[PDB]
Amino acid sequence: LPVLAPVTKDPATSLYTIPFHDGASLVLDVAGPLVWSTCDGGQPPAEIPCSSPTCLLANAYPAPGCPAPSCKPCTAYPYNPVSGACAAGSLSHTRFVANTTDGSKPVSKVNVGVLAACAPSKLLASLPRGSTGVAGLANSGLALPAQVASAQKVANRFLLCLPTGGPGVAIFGGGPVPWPQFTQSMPYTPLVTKGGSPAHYISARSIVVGDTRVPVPEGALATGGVMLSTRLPYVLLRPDVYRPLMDAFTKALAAQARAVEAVAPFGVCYDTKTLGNNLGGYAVPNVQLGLDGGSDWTMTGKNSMVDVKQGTACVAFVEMKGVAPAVILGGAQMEDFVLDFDMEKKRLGFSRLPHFTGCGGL
Repeated sequence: LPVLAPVTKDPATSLYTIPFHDGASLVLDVAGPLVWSTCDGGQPPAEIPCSSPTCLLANAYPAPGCPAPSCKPCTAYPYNPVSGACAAGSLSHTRFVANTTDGSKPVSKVNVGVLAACAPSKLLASLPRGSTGVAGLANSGLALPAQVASAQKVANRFLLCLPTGGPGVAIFGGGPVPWPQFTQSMPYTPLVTKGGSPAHYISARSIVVGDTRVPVPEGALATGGVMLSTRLPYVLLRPDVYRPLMDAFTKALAAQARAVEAVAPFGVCYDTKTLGNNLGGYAVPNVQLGLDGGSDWTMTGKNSMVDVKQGTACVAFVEMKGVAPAVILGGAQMEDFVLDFDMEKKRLGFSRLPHFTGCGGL
């Protein structure tokens, strides 16, 4: 059966973790191609030649800043998605200890055999305390969903219900989408595979603030132009989309709030004493992404505003700087949606939960 693990949002880092084994957790990285962890001293490396199909899967999506040398055992290159650091590690057999589920509730304890790259302790910098590595949930052969699929003979497909607080849900292997009271009419949009990337991309055709379409330059919103990411809590926007979106949002907010000095990395922040509250969180303009398939991904205050410190909340849209997707949706835009990442039907289901519930404790 599919494998269920509870999801915790780390208060200090805002990253999301699942229990892995023995009190240790892994960070969920939906753009990450590998499962990697520190390993006990003397942990045996798996007997995998570098020429092996399995090794090829391990190095199919190279880590930025690391070699991938010439192919005699297999070396993979675990990548910390927060700090950007990488290092060599040997693949090794390990266990993902969780429960099976026939829907949303645990049935039996299960120990799933998976291959993980054994990383050095220094790669844990910037990860949550108690985390020992990363659970890559990208569309790659040695990502966690693909490995559960092979071990349990279930689907290369996973469900996320990321929490704002309390234990959310991750289910690896499909089955009918749970909570039909909320998900019976779940919209779907295609997952777009991009060459050279294992990440999950979808396509937005329009952006709307309140009821007014945000004008963007010609071709700005293109097939596969929206990436999903659990590395940051906020949205990253390419400059052609950033400016018109932020202008529309701040103008609409000013027509309904007192701006304050920006807190890095954010561009626009407000004094929370001057923000109202409605069912969706802070009373700020609704933002809708019109996706392929005709349904909208909606952002309310809980999605578009981040509490950074007492007295200040910042708009969760941050301009990309430096070196490409128009939009990278982050954690707080995924929170309290049931998301069905289906790499077999090549689609993403996205059910926004009603205001009176949420993923935590679901």
